[PDB]
Amino acid sequence: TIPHLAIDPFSLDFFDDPYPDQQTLRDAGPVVYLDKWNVYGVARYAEVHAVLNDPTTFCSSRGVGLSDFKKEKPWRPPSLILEADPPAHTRPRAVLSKVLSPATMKTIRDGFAAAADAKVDELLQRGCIDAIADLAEAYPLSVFPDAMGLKQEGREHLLPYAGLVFNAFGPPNELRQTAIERSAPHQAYVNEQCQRPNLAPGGFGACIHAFTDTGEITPDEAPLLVRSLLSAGLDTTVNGIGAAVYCLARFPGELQRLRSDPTLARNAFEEAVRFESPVQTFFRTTTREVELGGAVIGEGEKVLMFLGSANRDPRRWSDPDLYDITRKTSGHVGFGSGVHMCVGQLVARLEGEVMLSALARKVAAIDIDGPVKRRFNNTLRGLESLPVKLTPA
Ligand code: HEM
Ligand SMILES: O=C(O)c1ccc(CCl)cc1
Ligand SMILES: [Cl-]
Repeated sequence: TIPHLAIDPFSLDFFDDPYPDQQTLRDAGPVVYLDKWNVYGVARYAEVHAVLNDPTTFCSSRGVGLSDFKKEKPWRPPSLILEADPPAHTRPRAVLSKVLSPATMKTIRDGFAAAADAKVDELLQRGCIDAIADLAEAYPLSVFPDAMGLKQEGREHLLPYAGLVFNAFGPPNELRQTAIERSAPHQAYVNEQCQRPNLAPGGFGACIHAFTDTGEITPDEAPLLVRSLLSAGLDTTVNGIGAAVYCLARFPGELQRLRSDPTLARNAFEEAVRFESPVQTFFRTTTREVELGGAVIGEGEKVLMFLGSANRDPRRWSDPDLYDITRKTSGHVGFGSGVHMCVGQLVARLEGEVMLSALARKVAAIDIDGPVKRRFNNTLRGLESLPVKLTPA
């Protein structure tokens, strides 16, 4: 028998402090039923990992938000990668893998690192800054749109579009309905930038279009694949870098360890991804009756995976509520797991690494010096404002 809970994981109260409710979800059983939204939930590491790694049973082509594409129209044409199952998923995924490949990181690393150092130097001249607007947002905005090959005009639509995408995975609450109400201009801008003539040579977008002659994707698939990078590629890194800075601000002992060995920068960022889990949740839809954690789930049911809870499950992690930059982080699910595991993770890690390297080399202290304000989104966890004073090294 499955426990029924009234917790709303998409309520502002939950977003404001999810950790007690996440423990309640884990401790109630391996599988729960959320009466508020008529979905199954899994919050322990073991079940989240199992669901992610059985894409045949727990599919993505019926949507990875609450909405079931077999019942309702998607709010935008489905993603060819996120909202596809194998085998249709496989070739688009291979293209994005090569576009965002280990070999590709070599071409952009020097520029990304220089921009990170420059940003930290600029911020140190001001001393008192907002680590969200002035750092977590400003740094990705200074590198990623250019790496995509976007023109300058209209970039102000990118963060609003991403906020809309991530709110739209949620249930039809006020956050989602308001986002969709305001979406038209952001949708129009993003769709237009996905066309081949609008993407500058050598950038990620042009490279996607260049793959349309190998037989992996056709020309009419390239715009939606560019759309995937313009959906997932910016706001995630904003909240990842914001999480890392928030962690270093709250845990000065870890900033001190990072300063003493800047080569810990990449793992410090990975640990921030585990600790905050910027992408909190995704859904799957069952394609058959299935037994999961001793429970029987029928066909066509939505299953909500709590990635952030899995990343704090004491059944899997020692001292899960501690930020530890030398933790063995391998196996966290902050980037997912299995066939859909974040195809952009090398870009995310590159940005996080070079930013934390710049802080490690240039900053002696990060002190919160103003009211912290949280940003509410149905899928993303992060801050609206993080006033800090940076002391130079
Ligand atoms: C800290 C930053 C990031 C986090 C926490 C994150 C998180 C995730 C997660 C959890 C998934 C799995 C979705 C699922 O299983 O349904 C995913 C997939 C994906 N991510 Fe990331 N992401 C980040 C950065 C990026 C970046 C920078 C890009 C592109 C430049 C990107 C592009 C994608 C794409 C295209 C997919 C779909 C892959 C597929 O379905 O095969 N992400 N991401
Ligand atoms: O294909 C997309 O549009 C897409 C992919 C991944 C994510 C989660 Cl980072 C969001 C949107
Ligand atoms: Cl769109």
